Amino acid sequence: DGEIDIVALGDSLTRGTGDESGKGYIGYMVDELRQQTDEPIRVTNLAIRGLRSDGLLRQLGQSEIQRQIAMADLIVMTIGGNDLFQGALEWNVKELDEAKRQYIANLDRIFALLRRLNSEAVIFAIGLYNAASDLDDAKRTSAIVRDWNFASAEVAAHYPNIVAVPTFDLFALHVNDYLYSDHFHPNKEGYKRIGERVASLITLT
Repeated sequence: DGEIDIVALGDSLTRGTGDESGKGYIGYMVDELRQQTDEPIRVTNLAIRGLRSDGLLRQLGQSEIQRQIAMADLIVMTIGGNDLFQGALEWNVKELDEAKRQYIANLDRIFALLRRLNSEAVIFAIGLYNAASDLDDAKRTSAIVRDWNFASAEVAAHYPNIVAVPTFDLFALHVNDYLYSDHFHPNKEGYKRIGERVASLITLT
């Protein structure tokens, strides 16, 4: 094809919501990839802001979407944040356990479907951060976020070339310096740190 095809999937973090410019972490990733080669780099961003893990699995069932997954030389995605923060974190442990169980089951089926459509392309599964790390309930939110990130990477470890990229430590110090006005989504600087971390994991040869 003579072209580097990047397919982006998932929720608002992959759409770039909260970034002053429209770049998001994808744009800063492409900026770094263009230091390595003059080969054209094309991005197909299929992210939807309010997407959950069950919607992403259903989205990956569309024939046109599957045709673009099979052409991908590289897959980057963020999913599960909407599974966890559906309405402010739910203070019910029974609802939280069920939401995590559905999310892990959907995530495993998402990874399997992506690998059936594309056995070669590296999948970068980007983890979650704690935006409410400056509130009184920050301790409970850090524990739940880190618990979900662990289960994410455990699911990714069951498939070849699926890299769980963490972002938790990128927002550990002075979190509001890297957050949007909603204190939930990242800002321009927060997405830049995510995109530069993902790009440094990509080496074209």
